[PDB]
Amino acid sequence: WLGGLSRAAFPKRFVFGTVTSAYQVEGMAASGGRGPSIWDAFAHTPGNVAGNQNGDVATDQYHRYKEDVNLMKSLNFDAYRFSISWSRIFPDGEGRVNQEGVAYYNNLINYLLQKGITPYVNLYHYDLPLALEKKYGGWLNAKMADLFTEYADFCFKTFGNRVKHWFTFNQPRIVALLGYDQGTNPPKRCTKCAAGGNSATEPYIVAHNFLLSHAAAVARYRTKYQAAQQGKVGIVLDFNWYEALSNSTEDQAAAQRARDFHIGWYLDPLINGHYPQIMQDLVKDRLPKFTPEQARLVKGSADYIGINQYTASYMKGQQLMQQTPTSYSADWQVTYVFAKNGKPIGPQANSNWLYIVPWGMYGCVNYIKQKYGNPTVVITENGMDQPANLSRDQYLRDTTRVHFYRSYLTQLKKAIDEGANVAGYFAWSLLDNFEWLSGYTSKFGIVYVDFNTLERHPKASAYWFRDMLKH
Ligand SMILES: OC[C@H]1O[C@@H](O[C@@H]2[C@@H](O)[C@H](O)O[C@H](CO)[C@H]2O)[C@H](O)[C@@H](O)[C@@H]1O
Ligand SMILES: [Zn+2]
Repeated sequence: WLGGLSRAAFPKRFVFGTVTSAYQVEGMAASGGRGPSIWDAFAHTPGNVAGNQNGDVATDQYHRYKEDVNLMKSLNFDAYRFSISWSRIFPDGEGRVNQEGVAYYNNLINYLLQKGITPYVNLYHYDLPLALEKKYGGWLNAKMADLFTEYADFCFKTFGNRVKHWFTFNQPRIVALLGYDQGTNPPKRCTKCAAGGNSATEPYIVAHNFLLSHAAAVARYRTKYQAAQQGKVGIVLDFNWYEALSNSTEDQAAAQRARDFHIGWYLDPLINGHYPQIMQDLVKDRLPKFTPEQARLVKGSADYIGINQYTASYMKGQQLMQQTPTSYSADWQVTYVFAKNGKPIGPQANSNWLYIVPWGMYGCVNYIKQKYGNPTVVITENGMDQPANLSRDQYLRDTTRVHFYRSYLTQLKKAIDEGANVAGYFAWSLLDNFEWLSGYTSKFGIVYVDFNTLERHPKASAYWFRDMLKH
């Protein structure tokens, strides 16, 4: 049932935790003085989210955080990854501070420390203050570095004496892709989109600014707060594994382009101070250039790399063509493939994009180890969802999720046993929550949340964790 897994099976002092994010669990979207984010607007627009749901109440952790902390402690977790709502601190993203908001995260951090749980804090998780979107054009504007840096500065000043583990951003790739390529996330921009946009150029502008913003914030931390606070700052990048369909040159090349356009996009700048060669070759003048000083500032600017790992795909190649630019996605010139040798790569969870493929966990960790000089990596997210409409009892009986973590974790142990620098592992998610476009129709939590009463009940997987992590 534990499949031989336990704390003894991982390096001494390895960190185990669970994850949530502000908008997804806090609730009190329009109270305690909080200002609206782009997701509030988006979520309140009919047709944007399943069943027209939003995060107004969510799991209402804003009121039940202490219950939740007690829960995670009794599950034997060492750490908790959560995010800070920019607009809860700065209703307008700049200027006036919301004291009540500060009070909240103060109370949360203190209670966590009081109960022996280590805070791992994200500064940003999709929730850009609406006011900044309307006034500056959001991440399309280089001015975001200043704005984000001032925001980071206040956090370091205000919680830095107790928070020692920071993350700046969360999956800037999904922002760029879904927000500016496909236009399915706020600000819903893309070539054909009603809000305007350009899927061939904007995705790259956005990513560049994320990187610059990250570097600026880390520069500020390192020059102003690090000495006294002795903290760390990393960044969270999603990485789904890409496997060559066959052993042909063509297919091997494809899988690697996919890797480079997926994770290299951000890792090459962060580790090597430049975008991947292939991207420079293919995207050309649509890819912004880093000035030498910007590159020098970007390179080395992450104390650890958070990887959000979920799934894996087969990749098929093809002769590279000279093409009219249309989209960041089309720039890869690769073909996604379903099965190999007539077998599917793995079964699917509730989410159509989530294929259960344990060995992809190993692919990713190992690849970053081999290709990037083995930097310190943290698995910042890993888990799967159940569908909506099951009975309470069916949720609590998540045998599939139990098998998911046992397998994935076994694969993580294999990569680690082979010398990979993984410092920690975080399960997404602690609670069933607001799953963006899917609203409340997708359940990722190891703890069940009844969205009528908001009661918590731990699932089998919660108990599986409690067993596996006992001291
Ligand atoms: O999917 C649940 C949580 O996952 C995280 O982003 C996901 C990516 O890791 C994955 O590659 O793609 C899916 C769908 O495109 C993303 O949701 C986020 O950190 C969480 O906010 C999200 O709920
Ligand atoms: Zn409440």
